[PDB]
Amino acid sequence: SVKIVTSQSEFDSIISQNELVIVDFFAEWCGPCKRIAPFYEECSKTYTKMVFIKVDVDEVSEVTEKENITSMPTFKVYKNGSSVDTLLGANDSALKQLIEKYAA
Repeated sequence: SVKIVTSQSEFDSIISQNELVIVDFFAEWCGPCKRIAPFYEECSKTYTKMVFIKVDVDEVSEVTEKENITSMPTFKVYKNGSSVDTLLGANDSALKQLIEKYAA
């Protein structure tokens, strides 16, 4: 069950209240989020060791600046409340290896 956080501190909170956290920084006017969600769902039930959340850039622009988000869609995994890895382009297979690497 991918988690959607609508707060800036709540976003950062999720990052710090867990060892490893994976977030899909995305936009609502994009299609990949919808196309990447189906695979993301599978990843969420096996990779449950890793916490999955969703943070939009429009609701909390401050979040974008906090993580220096330049490209999109971007998938980043956070360790000890810090950025640990980045994945460009919402790809089921690409995230598969990225999510599997730290989560699997």
